[PDB]
Amino acid sequence: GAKYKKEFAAYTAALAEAESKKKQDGYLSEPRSQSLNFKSEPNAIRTIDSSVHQYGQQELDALVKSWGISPTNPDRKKSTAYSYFNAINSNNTYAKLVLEKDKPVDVTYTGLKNSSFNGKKISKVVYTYTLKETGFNDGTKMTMFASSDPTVTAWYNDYFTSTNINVKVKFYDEEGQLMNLTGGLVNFSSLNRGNGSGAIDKDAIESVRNFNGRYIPISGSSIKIHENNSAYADSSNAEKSLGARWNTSEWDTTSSPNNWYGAIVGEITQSEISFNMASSKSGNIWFAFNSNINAIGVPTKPVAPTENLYFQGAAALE
Ligand SMILES: [Ca+2]
Repeated sequence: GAKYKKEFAAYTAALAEAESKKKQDGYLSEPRSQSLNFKSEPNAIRTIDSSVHQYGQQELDALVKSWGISPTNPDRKKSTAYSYFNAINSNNTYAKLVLEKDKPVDVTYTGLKNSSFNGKKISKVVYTYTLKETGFNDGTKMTMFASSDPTVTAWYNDYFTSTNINVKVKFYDEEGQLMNLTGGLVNFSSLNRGNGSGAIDKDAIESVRNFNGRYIPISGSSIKIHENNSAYADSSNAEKSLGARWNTSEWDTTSSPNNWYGAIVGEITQSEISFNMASSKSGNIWFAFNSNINAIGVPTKPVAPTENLYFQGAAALE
């Protein structure tokens, strides 16, 4: 009725502004509306199938040490790699995984409370992680950590070499039916370049690769589209001294007004979302997958009638 009419007026007006400000810093280069609400799920229930081994803290500590990634390793790269790993492995809210090359692992989240698409409740989300490559050792194993909250999502390691992990994402309704979230906008944020350890190499790169949807570049952002539908910065977005617009600490948070500077938006185009999380020389890499897009002036799509401790904990660990 009147509420929807008012929402429609405001929504179409916002699209006209987004059109007008297309090229302005922080705005979407092509105007869109947001129909996906997948923002925060601190009460999600995480489960992993028994065919997958969820490692204990000390069990994985010992395993990673057996690979040479140890605080008593004389090699500074290896001992530094351990230090980063140890910080994430010591958090009891993450499921601890050793991914094997080309062996998919599902992480299921049920009991979702706050999430929806186009007015329809999202009850379950399933992530599928598949290690594709890593520069570490024989290239067949790497550690990752799955958050209790599916919008905080994952940390992965590269032990200051490189890692490429494929991710599938599938969303389900209250009746367990697969939902097609085509048109929904997702936040590929915090894609740092030049934010590495100075001892090893400053030019660490975090990226999204092989995205099966369509990127919407944010105007003014360091994140550009590349070959194999990949998104990353071409030079440092970490240090003003190497040409970055802001230093990392001035943009790279979930609440910063400049956080668009290291972000791009993804438009979903399929029921099974697919992308690859890729890093080099970063040690620890937080990859959050959610609808909390960093672009300015994106209205919520109206539906016509017929804060978070897991985020805080991850931010502190950065
Ligand atoms: Ca980051």
